[PDB]
Amino acid sequence: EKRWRRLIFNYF
Repeated sequence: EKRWRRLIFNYF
């Protein structure tokens, strides 16, 4: 994952 979920939440 690599905190990917956070990158998606921040991106949007």
